[PDB]
Amino acid sequence: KFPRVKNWEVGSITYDTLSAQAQQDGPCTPRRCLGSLVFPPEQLLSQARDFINQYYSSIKRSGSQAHEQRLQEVEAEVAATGTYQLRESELVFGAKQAWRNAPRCVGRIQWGKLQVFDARDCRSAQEMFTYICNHIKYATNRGNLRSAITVFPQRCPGRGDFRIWNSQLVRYAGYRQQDGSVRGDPANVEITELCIQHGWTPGNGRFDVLPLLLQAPDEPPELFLLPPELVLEVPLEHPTLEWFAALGLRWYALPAVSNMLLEIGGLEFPAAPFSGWYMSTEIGTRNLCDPHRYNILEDVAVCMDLDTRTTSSLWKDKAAVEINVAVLHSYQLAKVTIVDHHAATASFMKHLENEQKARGGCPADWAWIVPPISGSLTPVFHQEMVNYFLSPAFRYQPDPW
Amino acid sequence: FPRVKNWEVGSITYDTLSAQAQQDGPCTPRRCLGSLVFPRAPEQLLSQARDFINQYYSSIKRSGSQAHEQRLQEVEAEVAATGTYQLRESELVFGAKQAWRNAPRCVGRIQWGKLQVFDARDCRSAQEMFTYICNHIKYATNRGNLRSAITVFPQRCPGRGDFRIWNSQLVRYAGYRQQDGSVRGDPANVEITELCIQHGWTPGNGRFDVLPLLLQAPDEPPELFLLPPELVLEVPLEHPTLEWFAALGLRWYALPAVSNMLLEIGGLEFPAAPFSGWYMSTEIGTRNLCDPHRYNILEDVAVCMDLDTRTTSSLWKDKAAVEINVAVLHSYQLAKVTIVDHHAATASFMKHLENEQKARGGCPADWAWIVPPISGSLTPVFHQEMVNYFLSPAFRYQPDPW
Ligand code: HEM
Ligand code: HEM
Ligand SMILES: Cc1cc(N)nc2cc(-c3ccc(CCN)cc3O)c(F)cc12
Ligand SMILES: Cc1cc(N)nc2cc(-c3ccc(CCN)cc3O)c(F)cc12
Ligand SMILES: C[C@H](O)[C@H](O)[C@H]1CNc2nc(N)[nH]c(=O)c2N1
Ligand SMILES: C[C@H](O)[C@H](O)[C@H]1CNc2nc(N)[nH]c(=O)c2N1
Ligand SMILES: [Ca+2]
Ligand SMILES: [Ca+2]
Ligand SMILES: [Cl-]
Ligand SMILES: [Cl-]
Ligand SMILES: [Gd]
Ligand SMILES: [Gd]
Ligand SMILES: [Zn+2]
Repeated sequence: KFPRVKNWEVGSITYDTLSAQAQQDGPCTPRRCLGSLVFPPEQLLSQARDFINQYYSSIKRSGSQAHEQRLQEVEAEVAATGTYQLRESELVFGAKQAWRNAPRCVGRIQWGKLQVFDARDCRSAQEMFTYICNHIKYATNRGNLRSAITVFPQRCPGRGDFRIWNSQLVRYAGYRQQDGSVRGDPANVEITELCIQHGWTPGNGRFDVLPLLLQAPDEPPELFLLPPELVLEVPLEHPTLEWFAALGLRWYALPAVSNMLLEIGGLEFPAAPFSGWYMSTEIGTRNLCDPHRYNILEDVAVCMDLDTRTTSSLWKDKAAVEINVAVLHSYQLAKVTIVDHHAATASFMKHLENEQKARGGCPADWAWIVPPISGSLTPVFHQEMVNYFLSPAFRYQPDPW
Repeated sequence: FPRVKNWEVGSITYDTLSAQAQQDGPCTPRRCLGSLVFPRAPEQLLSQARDFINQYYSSIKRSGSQAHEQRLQEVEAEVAATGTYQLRESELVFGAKQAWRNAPRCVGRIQWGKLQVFDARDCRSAQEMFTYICNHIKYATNRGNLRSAITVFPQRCPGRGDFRIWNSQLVRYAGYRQQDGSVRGDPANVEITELCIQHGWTPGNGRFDVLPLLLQAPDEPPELFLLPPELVLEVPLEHPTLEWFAALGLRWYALPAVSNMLLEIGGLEFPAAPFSGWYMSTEIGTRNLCDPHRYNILEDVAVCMDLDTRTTSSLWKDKAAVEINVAVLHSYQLAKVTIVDHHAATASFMKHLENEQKARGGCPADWAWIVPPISGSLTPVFHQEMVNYFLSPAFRYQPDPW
């Protein structure tokens, strides 16, 4: 009943006893595995009680006095209001745990260090924008990036919700044409029409930072331009390919995801943007080389005078590696925090071992932990993993529209 | 049925075939174990046999025909009289092809219909086994124009031991456990190398010494057979532009011929049925040569390439691994030995998935094994959602026979 988990590079064995605690059901059954799929009243009180028990056991003071006082508080709250309020220390612990529980996050070795910005007193899109801009400024920190989450008001009955319509705080525009192609980021094609629809006058470059479409409960979403000096970008150059700079490639410093829902003890925060720093393959391999993203790999290969006529020259691989080199060099040159996939996966291995001792296991999504280049060159490739859903958790959620 | 999305193009399919999944995998709604390497009698044999016969008669578009009905009754009567049954020759060929077609971890299944099936079911000694295997190797190697083949030795049956090939592949390099705890040759083959010596093989000391075969006939200890060196086609490894690469003295063999899996067809089990195709270059270049627990040559190549191995952010590992994969492809193409790079192999697997969606409404595919070990998202299978499940006929892992 406790899955055996082996590391095939070292031969070491552990058992995931944490998987027993799995809150919610994943997509898999004994008949078929769907691990590779991207998107796989008194209920409130059972989850709330679960979380409080978690919390007090984690500070060692469960069973004891403040524990029961807190439980009867939440009981009375929900009886009075239909919902309840997290203590600020519970929100902090809940945000950290939700990060610590994220199976697809390779950066979780950092989970203890997270700046939680309590925006639960937020009203209006204009205040959200101020919280968000403060977040961006704090997290960017002139390039020495610091992990942060800003928690906007929870969903409540009868009332609408705070939503950030943008998937991330920094998103480059994607424009179609009557030639069908996209200029800019094909991923953001949709939020770009939405920004234009809502009044944004579009740029026409490959790296036009989008406005933020912030939405207050029931209110239409309001367009907000981000101060250029707030949005730190890194122009991309290569240490030895001097023509690489001239490709005009750039990316932004701050990976700040703003469309996921934070769930803590049955409470749901549909707006809680969090940010860390980038792993270099996210930019250099996925964002710039995905066929359905900037898809620049053949451009770079042409500039390297590679033989793109045959797959077997591995021109795709050589071009991809040099784009990742350019990303690493360019971020380092700009003194912007970045981590390469070897360092990050080596740290995740440490995280796995710490979590094995800390709580008997760690939910990890192998397909997402293994980097998108040089998979088996990293130690996570040889690490068996168990994927399960613990709470508190970050969850995907429907789009607001 | 599970909806399955390709994220490169946006296309959506539903895997209705998974609904027919026989045997259970290791996952539950509680927890996914899809990344685990080894996750794992009259009337159940009959449901397995009838389902197989039904598959055979569908494959030739004669379902519900009198030949179909008659064969089912024929199998029924033999199981009732004997507790087992015998495949017809045509069913064995079809069943071996189906087991390949059903292998979720095989990215090379575009080829599944082109399989030479050698019927060795009348084999009776380890010596005849060896002769069948040499024929297999000769046929499949085909002096470097590789041909997919399977030789099927006699099925398991009550009251008689199994035929087994102890080696995990027909061609393996010796792995000599140094007393330091280190290994000279291939660390993956330390156990089988020790069994070879203990069974009378006089070892070598090189890093690419072809192992002898340990062949087990029913109720008989394994017998040692040396492969004729001219049967074992090998490729010296050189790089197209890194001339010092040749000096590393690296080689690999032409023929990937796995010999330790169990073939299951219609509830019958064939514990010895070695099968072979041709290599995808990342198996040699990335896993076999660069796995830290295999030949582990990555640092040495990167040092020789003059890369800064003191910091990971130079991506020296990725650069050295790519050139090693280049060397493998260049060297096999030079030697005129079939090989496919991971880009061609994965593009062809995408075609396979499309063929199989039309043909059977789905395809069992193990994403972690289908995505190549380097450059994963540069290949289209990275962006393809996949459903992993177990169909029969099937190739299955089985215990080591010692
Ligand atoms: C500190 C440096 C961090 C690094 C290097 C890092 C790295 C990564 C990477 C590479 C991914 C895969 C994303 C993709 O492929 O698009 C990911 C996902 C994720 N990260 Fe981290 N991350 C960091 C910080 C954080 C923080 C601060 C949080 C939350 C407070 C967090 C929560 C998550 C979650 C929930 C996911 C998965 C979301 C999903 O299911 O799609 N991470 N991270
Ligand atoms: C013809 C060219 C072929 C290519 C390029 C190819 C490719 C591959 C690759 C790259 C793997 C993963 C191997 C590993 O990571 O160690 C694999 C696994 C596998 N292949 Fe193929 N293959 C071919 C032919 C065949 C044939 C002819 C058969 C059977 C008749 C077959 C059956 C299998 C099976 C059963 C597995 C998975 C075994 C396991 O569960 O570990 N393949 N193949
Ligand atoms: C905190 C954090 C840090 C980082 N360095 N990277 C991150 C990437 C994602 C992420 C972005 C988009 C998607 C869906 C589109 N592929 C899934 C994600 O996990 C994320 F949420 C959070 C990230
Ligand atoms: C027919 C075939 C062709 C090929 N080109 N490659 C193949 C690789 C494996 C294979 C080999 C070893 C292991 C376990 C050791 N990692 C698992 C496998 O799937 C296999 F069975 C069959 C293969
Ligand atoms: C189909 C497949 O699940 C999809 O391409 C996944 C694979 N692994 C991933 N891994 C990471 N880190 N990020 C991703 O977006 C994905 N996408
Ligand atoms: C732990 C993990 O499942 C293991 O390393 C797997 C991952 N994917 C693989 N994929 C292939 N094709 N071959 C392998 O040996 C492996 N190893
Ligand atoms: Ca037009
Ligand atoms: Ca008969
Ligand atoms: Cl990103
Ligand atoms: Cl191999
Ligand atoms: Gd030029
Ligand atoms: Gd040279
Ligand atoms: Zn699963």
